[PDB]
Amino acid sequence: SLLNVPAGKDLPEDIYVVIEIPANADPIKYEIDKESGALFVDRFMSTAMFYPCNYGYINHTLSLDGDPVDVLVPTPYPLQPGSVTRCRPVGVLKMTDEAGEDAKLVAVPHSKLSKEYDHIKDVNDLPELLKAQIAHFFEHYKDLEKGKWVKVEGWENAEAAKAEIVASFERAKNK
Amino acid sequence: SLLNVPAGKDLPEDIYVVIEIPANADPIKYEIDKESGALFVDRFMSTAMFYPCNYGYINHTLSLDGDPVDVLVPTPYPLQPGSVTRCRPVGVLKMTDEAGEDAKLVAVPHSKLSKEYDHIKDVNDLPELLKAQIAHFFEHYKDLEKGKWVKVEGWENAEAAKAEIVASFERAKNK
Amino acid sequence: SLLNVPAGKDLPEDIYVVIEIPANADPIKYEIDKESGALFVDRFMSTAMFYPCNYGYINHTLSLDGDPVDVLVPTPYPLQPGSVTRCRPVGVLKMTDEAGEDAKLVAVPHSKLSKEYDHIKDVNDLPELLKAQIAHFFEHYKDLEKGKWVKVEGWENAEAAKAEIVASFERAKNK
Amino acid sequence: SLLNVPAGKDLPEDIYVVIEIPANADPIKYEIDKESGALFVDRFMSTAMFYPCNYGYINHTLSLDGDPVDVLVPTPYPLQPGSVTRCRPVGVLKMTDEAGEDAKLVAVPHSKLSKEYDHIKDVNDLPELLKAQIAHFFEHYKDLEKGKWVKVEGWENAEAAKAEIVASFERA
Amino acid sequence: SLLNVPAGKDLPEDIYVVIEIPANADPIKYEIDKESGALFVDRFMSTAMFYPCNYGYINHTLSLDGDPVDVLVPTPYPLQPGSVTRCRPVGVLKMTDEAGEDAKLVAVPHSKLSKEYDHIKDVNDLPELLKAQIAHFFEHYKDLEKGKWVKVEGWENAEAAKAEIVASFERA
Amino acid sequence: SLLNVPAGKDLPEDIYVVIEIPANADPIKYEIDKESGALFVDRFMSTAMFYPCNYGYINHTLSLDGDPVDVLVPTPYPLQPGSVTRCRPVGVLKMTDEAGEDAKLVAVPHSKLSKEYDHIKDVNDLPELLKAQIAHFFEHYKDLEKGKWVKVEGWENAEAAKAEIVASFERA
Ligand SMILES: [Zn+2]
Ligand SMILES: [Zn+2]
Ligand SMILES: [Zn+2]
Ligand SMILES: [Zn+2]
Ligand SMILES: [Zn+2]
Ligand SMILES: [Zn+2]
Repeated sequence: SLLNVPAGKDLPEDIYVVIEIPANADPIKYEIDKESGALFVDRFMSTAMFYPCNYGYINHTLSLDGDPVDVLVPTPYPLQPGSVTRCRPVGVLKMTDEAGEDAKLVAVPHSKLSKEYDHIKDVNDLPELLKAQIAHFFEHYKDLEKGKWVKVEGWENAEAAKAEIVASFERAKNK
Repeated sequence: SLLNVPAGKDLPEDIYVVIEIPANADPIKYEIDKESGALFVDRFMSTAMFYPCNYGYINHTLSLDGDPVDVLVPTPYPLQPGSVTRCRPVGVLKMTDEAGEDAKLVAVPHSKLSKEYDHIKDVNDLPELLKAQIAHFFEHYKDLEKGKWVKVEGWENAEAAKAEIVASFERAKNK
Repeated sequence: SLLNVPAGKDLPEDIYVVIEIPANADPIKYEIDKESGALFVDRFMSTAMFYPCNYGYINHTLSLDGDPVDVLVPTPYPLQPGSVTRCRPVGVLKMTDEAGEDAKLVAVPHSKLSKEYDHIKDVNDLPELLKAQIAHFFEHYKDLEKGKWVKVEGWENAEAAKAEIVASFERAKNK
Repeated sequence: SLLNVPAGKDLPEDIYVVIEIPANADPIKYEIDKESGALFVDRFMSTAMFYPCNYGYINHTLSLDGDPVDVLVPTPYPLQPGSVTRCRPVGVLKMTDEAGEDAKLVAVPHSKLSKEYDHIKDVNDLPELLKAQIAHFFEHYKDLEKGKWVKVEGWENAEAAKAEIVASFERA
Repeated sequence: SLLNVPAGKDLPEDIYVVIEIPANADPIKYEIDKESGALFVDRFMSTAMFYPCNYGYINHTLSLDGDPVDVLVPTPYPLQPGSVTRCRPVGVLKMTDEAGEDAKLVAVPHSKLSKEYDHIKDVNDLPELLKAQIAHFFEHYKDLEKGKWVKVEGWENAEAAKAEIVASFERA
Repeated sequence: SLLNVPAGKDLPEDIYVVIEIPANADPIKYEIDKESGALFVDRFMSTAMFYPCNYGYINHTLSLDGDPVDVLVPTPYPLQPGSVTRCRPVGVLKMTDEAGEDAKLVAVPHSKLSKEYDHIKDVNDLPELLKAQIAHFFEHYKDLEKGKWVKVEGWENAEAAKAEIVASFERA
């Protein structure tokens, strides 16, 4: 059912993000199980931190880590885990962990859901506070997980985010 | 999965309502996507208003607008989006918008879920405050959406609500 | 989708519990519908009580009452109804109601989700307060439901809980 | 501040209830400290129960047990601990406990706050569910506290509640 | 305690707003009782609406209607009723109602609490959505109270808001 | 009201902590204003972190920095800002920051509120997770405030916490 959600109506400008974790929520790290399509509790986060945006993935995408492309979606109110939001990518936070590079895309609600993010075209239009919060969160959220750590390279633009979407959409397509 | 929820055990007295939006919640207007069966964020409501009851639809029904029949369900506590409640229709709020007539049925929890609505047989048994809140909500909730408005005709009885259920159940059945 | 959730990765030490009702929540008694797989509102609980743990079931199990095996899962934060948690059984509360014996297993989050329950190997490792709360809840929660009551026998160990899991997993398997 | 809240505008028909505990809330039993006037955590409730209504007291009253008159107030949404609600008494639940007799008044929001309770004149106009819940709650909430118990004796009417208010206003 | 909160550190550019109602909260209209200083439930709102911002007053001010100056304060998370927020006025919404003229100031968190509102100097720097919501909220929230209404006249600037603060500080 | 809360019933073993911030709550840093006694919004926290325990102070204490003694209190459910909890000190976390040395006491609910913390006699009886979270929280929560930092030095025992309470009680 979540397994049948499209990657988007018009990828990569117009995508759907399947939400796993709300912004500002308790430290329960939910993940959609690939086989069942169900919402699984993956971990109880150990640090006293919360995701600054809603966090989820684009369906029918395959990152180089073997999981779908991760996305953060700011909204005026937290979303329900398992809900799906139509959005437009505007940027991407690049980083490295105990297993190679990682990226966290950022996408904003689509103009048909709200007009309040229309002026966010690219990564520099986003509030600097929000960006600095996101960066800080990912550097530190796994600090108390044994054998796990993260370090942040920096922020890239919407074109780079779209390229990640496309490469991973094409990579999942090709077996 | 929600796609496989019946219209009811004994339509139109005994129906199931698939809940999309809780009573008294943040202004996130969720809708179940017809193809996928998933819970999609349709809009971030622009007015500072909330639904006075839980709001959802009856599955396997086709209104003249092309969507399933909408229903409001009062409960003592807000319900989870994506949950399904067995109820009994008691009434219907008629109205017109930028696209023709619309109706919002009202149904109360079934006696097997709670005895507290048993005395609500027809539309005049409902609290007048609740009715006036519902009417006011629908007149005003789209006031700040461009090219959108609503105006309310009035309240009709349980027989009329059941007729809407039946006509739309039969209309979906017939291709 | 919840219908396709396994009983576990390695039953009966390593099981999945499909959550229906969060700990410390409003008195809405949700149940997963067996046919549809959807989350149904079964009852509005009449007593002013809440479940001391999250409450759910193990999929692909058949108790002697005809329903899957019920499980309580303590967590540091309440879980979302419809989510799935990997856990390890440590005990079981035995009791009788208006229809024969019943058991409520207790299982703790699996070590891959959290290290905080690792020291809970068997039923006596659980906080005595929590146990006494669970026992009291089940004795009294149906006190105001007509023709319904419950009485508690006592607590049995992890081996007994695992035997219930196995017997009901094998019972569902065999038509 | 809470120390200076009136017992009421026109006692006993028109009173103020200082709220200590919301309806449907976590099992934290707050109580206003008499000396300071501050909101104290009195207990973490041991049973997995919640108060069916908001719970508090009428200021400037003293019951036989030396504490102010206790009151339950139903509202359409839970109230903030430390807030003060204008209400109209309608009933009283009589009980005994480990310390002896006890009484809990029930009062509904005053007509100037809401019309929704205008029809509740007396104890029997309250919903049967809510009454049954309250009785059950008080019967069982101390079940897991050693040496503490409650036996509910019964309900009494709005005249009975008003009489308690007056008598306890005078006692203070 | 709330009775002893200053009007501000450096009125009218630097003020304190006592909060009565959170943004996005249940429809319970609290109001600080002038005599006691306690948080009273004034009304259960009849329309299914919520305040777009936190709402409260500046202490030691008196408006022509005999009540203190009312203020809306946007914050990134809702504030607790009875809490006090240091802010900077930026605007005012002018309206009339069943009692006559009314004005609601808007003030943003002071730079020492957050940098997020530094760029809001004047009424037109506020988001157009939020302004439209506030106006709509005040236009309609009393629609289901008999004999009560509001017509919004318009917005005025930060100088206008400051002038109201000063004048009302003096009136008290 | 909060100004008149005792330091404790039997300091330093039996104290009262005035709560400013709940465990697991939105990133709003409230602080009781010393002059008024009212709950002020001191800051909107910039990092996406939450306090692992409820946080507050002991009234009628003064630390070397001129502010009252700070205390963390774990509870099974979060407490209301402005509420007062009877607890028993067990430990203290020592740190330094942009202003110099700092210390945060840890105290657990008193046995009359709950038996759940009776077994916690001293710093090492606290759960290792909670201790690690607290340390991490204080290490990082000011990471996005310019010119503000914390380096955690270490934990000290229940005797050390009691000594701080006494010394700071005397300083006031
Ligand atoms: Zn939260
Ligand atoms: Zn709400
Ligand atoms: Zn709850
Ligand atoms: Zn609650
Ligand atoms: Zn809300
Ligand atoms: Zn929280």
